[PDB]
Amino acid sequence: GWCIFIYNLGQDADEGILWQMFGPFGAVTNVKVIRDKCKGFGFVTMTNYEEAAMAIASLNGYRLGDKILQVSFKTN
Amino acid sequence: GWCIFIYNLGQDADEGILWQMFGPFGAVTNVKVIRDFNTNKCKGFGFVTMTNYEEAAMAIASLNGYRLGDKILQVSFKT
RNA sequence: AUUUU
Repeated sequence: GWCIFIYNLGQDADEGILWQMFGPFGAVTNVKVIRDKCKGFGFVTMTNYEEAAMAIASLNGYRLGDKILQVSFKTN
Repeated sequence: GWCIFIYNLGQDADEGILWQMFGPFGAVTNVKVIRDFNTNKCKGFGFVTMTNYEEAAMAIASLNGYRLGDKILQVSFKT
């Protein structure tokens, strides 16, 4: 699948929130919030390149709570 | 969208399992595990909502009769 | 535990 990196999750962020945000865009096979409390970021894996691109183009810049998310294809 | 009923979840099932099971089939907008309010245990069933009829049907056909833990899932469109 | 907690 295609790995998506999401920055600016809040300290209380949970996997639930990622599923709820990305699920509506296409097939999602995995989500993970990175923790030490959340470290501020997490990942989602989507099967279909086009749907991943949609989720990314749609959710980058989204205000979650009162923080501005950064969403993009994961880099190495 | 299209509401899917799932029976034979375990007592400690949580939303996470419904996402993992139905997520790979297409757009899922919502999941819900039904619990007994007074024990907080799962009553054995849950609901998932999928946007696209064909993808919901594919999820239903692939998961119905499939094993989760020691149990056989029953998956169908909600009545 | 069979169709909303």
